[PDB]
Amino acid sequence: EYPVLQKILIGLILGAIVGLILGHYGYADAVKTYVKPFGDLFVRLLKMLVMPIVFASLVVGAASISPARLGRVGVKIVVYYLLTSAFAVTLGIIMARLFNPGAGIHLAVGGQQFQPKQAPPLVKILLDIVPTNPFGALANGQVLPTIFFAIILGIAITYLMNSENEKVRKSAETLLDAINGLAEAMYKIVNGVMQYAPIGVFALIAYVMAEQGVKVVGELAKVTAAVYVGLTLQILLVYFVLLKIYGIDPISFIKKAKDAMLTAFVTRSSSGTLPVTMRVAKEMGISEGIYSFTLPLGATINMDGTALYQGVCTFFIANALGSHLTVGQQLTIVLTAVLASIGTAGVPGAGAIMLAMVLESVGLPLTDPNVAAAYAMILGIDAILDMGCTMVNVTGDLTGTAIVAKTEG
Amino acid sequence: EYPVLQKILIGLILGAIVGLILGHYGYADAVKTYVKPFGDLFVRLLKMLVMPIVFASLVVGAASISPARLGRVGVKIVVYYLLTSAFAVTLGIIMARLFNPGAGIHLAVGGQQFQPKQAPPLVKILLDIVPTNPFGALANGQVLPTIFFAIILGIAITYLMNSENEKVRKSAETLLDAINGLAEAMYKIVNGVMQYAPIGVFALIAYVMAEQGVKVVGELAKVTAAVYVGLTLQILLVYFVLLKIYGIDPISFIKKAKDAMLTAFVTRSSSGTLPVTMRVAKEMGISEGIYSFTLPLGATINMDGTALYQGVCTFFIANALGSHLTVGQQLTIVLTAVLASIGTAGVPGAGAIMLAMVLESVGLPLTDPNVAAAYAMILGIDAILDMGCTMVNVTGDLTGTAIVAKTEG
Amino acid sequence: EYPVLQKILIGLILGAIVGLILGHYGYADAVKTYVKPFGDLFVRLLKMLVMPIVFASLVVGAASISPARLGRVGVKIVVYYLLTSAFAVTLGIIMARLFNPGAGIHLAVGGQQFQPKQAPPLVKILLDIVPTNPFGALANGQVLPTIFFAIILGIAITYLMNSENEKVRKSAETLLDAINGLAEAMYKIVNGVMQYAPIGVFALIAYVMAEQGVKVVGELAKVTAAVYVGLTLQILLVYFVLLKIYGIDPISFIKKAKDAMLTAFVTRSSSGTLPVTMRVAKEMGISEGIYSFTLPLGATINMDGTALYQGVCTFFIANALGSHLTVGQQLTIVLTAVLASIGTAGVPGAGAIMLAMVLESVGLPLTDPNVAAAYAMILGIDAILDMGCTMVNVTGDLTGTAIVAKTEG
Ligand SMILES: N[C@@H](CSCc1ccccc1)C(=O)O
Ligand SMILES: N[C@@H](CSCc1ccccc1)C(=O)O
Ligand SMILES: N[C@@H](CSCc1ccccc1)C(=O)O
Ligand code: NA
Ligand code: NA
Ligand code: NA
Repeated sequence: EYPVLQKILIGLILGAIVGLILGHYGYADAVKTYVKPFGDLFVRLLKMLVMPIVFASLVVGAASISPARLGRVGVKIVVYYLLTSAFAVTLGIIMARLFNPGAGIHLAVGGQQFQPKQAPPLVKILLDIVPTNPFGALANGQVLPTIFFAIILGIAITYLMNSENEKVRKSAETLLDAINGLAEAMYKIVNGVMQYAPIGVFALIAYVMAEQGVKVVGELAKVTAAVYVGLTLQILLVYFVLLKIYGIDPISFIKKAKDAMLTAFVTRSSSGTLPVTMRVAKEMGISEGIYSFTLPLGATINMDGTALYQGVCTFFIANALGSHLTVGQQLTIVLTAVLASIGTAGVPGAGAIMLAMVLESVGLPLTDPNVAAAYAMILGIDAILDMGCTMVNVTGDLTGTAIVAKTEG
Repeated sequence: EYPVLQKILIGLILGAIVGLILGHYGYADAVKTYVKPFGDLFVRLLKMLVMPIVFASLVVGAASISPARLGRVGVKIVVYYLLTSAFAVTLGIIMARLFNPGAGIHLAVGGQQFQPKQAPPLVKILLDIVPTNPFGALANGQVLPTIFFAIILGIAITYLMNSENEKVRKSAETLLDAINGLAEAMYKIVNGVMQYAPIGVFALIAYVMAEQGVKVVGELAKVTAAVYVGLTLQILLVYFVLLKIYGIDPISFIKKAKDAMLTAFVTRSSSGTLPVTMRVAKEMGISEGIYSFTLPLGATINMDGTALYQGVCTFFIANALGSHLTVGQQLTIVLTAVLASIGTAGVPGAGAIMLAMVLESVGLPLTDPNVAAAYAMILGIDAILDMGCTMVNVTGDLTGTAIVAKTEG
Repeated sequence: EYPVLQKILIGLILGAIVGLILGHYGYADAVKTYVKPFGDLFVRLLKMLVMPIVFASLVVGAASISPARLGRVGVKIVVYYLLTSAFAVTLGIIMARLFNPGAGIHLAVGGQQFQPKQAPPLVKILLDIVPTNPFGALANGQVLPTIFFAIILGIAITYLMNSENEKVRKSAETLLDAINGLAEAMYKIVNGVMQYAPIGVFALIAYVMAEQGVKVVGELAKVTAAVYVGLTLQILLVYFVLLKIYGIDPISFIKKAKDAMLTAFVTRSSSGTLPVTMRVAKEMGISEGIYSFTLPLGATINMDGTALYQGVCTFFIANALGSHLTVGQQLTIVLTAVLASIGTAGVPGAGAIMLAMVLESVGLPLTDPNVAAAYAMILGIDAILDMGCTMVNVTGDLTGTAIVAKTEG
């Protein structure tokens, strides 16, 4: 059987070459059916775990840690997430100034038309974290509402345990252990699903490179390069540096987190790969009281690779119109991109409405057929970028978790 | 830190004055945002508990009590609920004959138009208590279906325990304890949410008295007086008298239930305040077998304060047209106001579709522009009335719970 | 109190004669209200159990059995289900050639019109078995997705138990027992609901006989005869013969499965009676490892009696038009009848969309006003056919579950 680490990489390199070739020879649709369904199963199976593994592991990751200690972990990780997202958009702007994406290109106007979905009022996202029905939250996604109830129950159960009454102490344990039993069961399934990863990894990027890899060449190549080299440069300058400054090996970090990074790459789903993102943190050594809180929160808020795309997409649309953004305007993109990660938060369709308000704040509405036709070209290679963006998105989740685990013991 | 009981009453009085004054100066919209956001947080936090706390505490509240003893409690609490709801509408009419709401007022017709929602066939309400999917019921509200499944599981789990097999006895106990563990954990969160109450109590009635307290003067003053003095008169005549007649202290009842009475007043939700209503019952001394059944059922059926509003609203609309109701018609309001509590039961939009069939069964349809304009004015102070009605609504819920617990031991 | 087996049979016979007579004297509607509601309660009480009993007992059925053993069970019971479904459509045709349903009958055209609902692509049925949200699946029917997560959790919990750490071993046990606690409790409730069976059985076929029993005479009689004599001839030739050949007493098999046969008959719902169909398997001796997996799957795929209806329905329609089907065509009905069982699988409205695609494949589309007018007559006795078809539908579910358990220990 062997790997694990290597067998995944075989299907990733084999799938890309069998993707690019089979798709360039006309048969892109022959890859949509037949090939992709296998990759979907892998995505589904990993999603299958995302709800129980988050809920069960955080209820025990709150009995684990002191309530004041969990509040400190939260204050640090949120500060980490905001600054790392601010660096990605700053690096995205500066990468889109090294590479010119669509500098001498006048776009054909009148293609696909887009409508920007309304951003829900900031108050009603912050309030909607507190779930009216904890069962409800669980029953249908709702990652952030489930987080709130797991911690609240986890703090209550830790209180209920060390009560003087021992008839109530047995109730508090049996519940806690069973919930840990579910958690433990999920991590055990992760490994099982991970054995299927090579086939899914093969099929997923066999589809992406076939259906979208043919369109990579051209003026769209200068976009993909400015995104990828930007993603490459952020790992080596903002992660590898922050890991070193906090006394943890960068080389040993990528080795252990390679499972949670490749799945994130091929799946393009931050929460989708969250069981693997969590299992990698447990084998890293981090205590449940930290990673069962930080990683699911980071799956929603720490969109590092996305903000790096949102910098080089704002500049792509700008150059295609022939309007170059001034010194004071480049900082105003940085502001709203970070505030878009909170202005969306729990709300579904983030990566689309998040960019809608980013393009709007600098003065480039998505409703304008001039902008909409140019943004349509970006979408023609969106899954090529999404792979890289999602990989960097969860790298920062794990990098922050490890740094908060270091500022602990 | 102190109170609890006093600190909440600080936010209540200070919120009412800062509400009435800030709203009268035009800035009712400035209270709608900023201030109210902190009131909702409190409501959502309470409602967060309502589902697990109702399910978990009723499973162990059926493990507690004998299967014939629980059905006896049922037959007693139901006969209590119907007579107190019948006393509320009888008092609502008699207060609406002492006070005259809109006796010399001809209304401006053509304002807001209303359409009454259809009341589901009685058969398909009664049958709908037996839920088809217990996880379904839990997952989305459904207080009454959850009651049925909890008692059916609680009676089975109690049968399962004292079986001759000590492999199946351990199974029954682990489940019963873990469920109790959830229940005991929820009551523990109740106390924590209760610490935030003074900020919520403040913000909720600071909003209501700002946005709706300015319109309390006028002919609408005679309605609010006939509602409130009716509510005060029902507490002192129907609750206090029934508390005395069954041998339990009236004053000490108010002292221990004031927490579940103030939250009911500011939230204006019967189920919304059910975690506090239950916690006040356990601290009172009532067995889990009774209050885990009666209080959630009372949060649905026993709408005492509401039937008292439904009494003086039927009379407000009748006076605003000039049509005075007869000696044979006043009894027909009493009938359908009570049979409206069952004709809605589980169905959402109760307090509105209930009044719809009440007004219709005396000869005043809500479709008629003449009636519709007059009801529109009543809606102008609907929250002001909702505060008082909900308070009495949960009071009757507690009062019944105590009387049945006395006819026990 | 007595029966159980007899008191059901008292209501079944009594309900038939009181139905047929009460219906033939006009008052069919008077049976629809009044009488049916009681029979619906019975159906609802059973369906109440179907979700917990399926999940909870299957997790402790995957902990019961070896992971390879279960795969073998699956591979056998699936091959069983296919060969029995194929026999029923073969027997349907062979009974529909013995009886001539609608041979000399020309239909009046222009009546009810039918549109056939689309069959979901086979890929997105198979893939939709792996549930994205386990809580979701539970929360809203989803028998098959639940089956998959229940076996995956049961294999994970069994691995987790005999792990070399005794802090993780207690976690896996407490959960497994609590889940079993739930399973056990459900089986207990099944006994309680079964005490209400005579009232339900009586009311349910009191309705069906009154509102459809009168229309059984005429050319529609020859249809009901060819179906029922078909159903009888399939039990006495493919079950009794397939039981005998596997060393299991047929007469004693019917004795023990009678309670899960007479509920299936009056409910008309395969999943509806699954709590009884499971308890009857438990009392039969069969290991939870097998029946908690084979019976829920059988309630979905193994629709023997149905495919015996689809046999004599594809012939009633063909006879009413005058077009007679050739030797090779009769086989093409058989093929797509069996394939339709997987073509629908999880999807609701199966028994309809299944038939729709069965008719289309031989050359008689349901859209055709000729066909539609003839099929509108068959529907006139569709509950009278459904009763018998549902019986043979679960009889084949147990028969298979017995044969598989015989190929074991
Ligand atoms: N599914 C992504 C969300 S953001 C990725 C992205 C990149 C480029 C364009 C659009 C969206 C994730 O889970 O990270
Ligand atoms: N929220 C209320 C429902 S009934 C109160 C009421 C008062 C005035 C007008 C309409 C309705 C409760 O939970 O009691
Ligand atoms: N309720 C059935 C579905 S198939 C029975 C049937 C017979 C004749 C016509 C249509 C349908 C069951 O669950 O077995
Ligand atoms: Na992320
Ligand atoms: Na109430
Ligand atoms: Na079946």
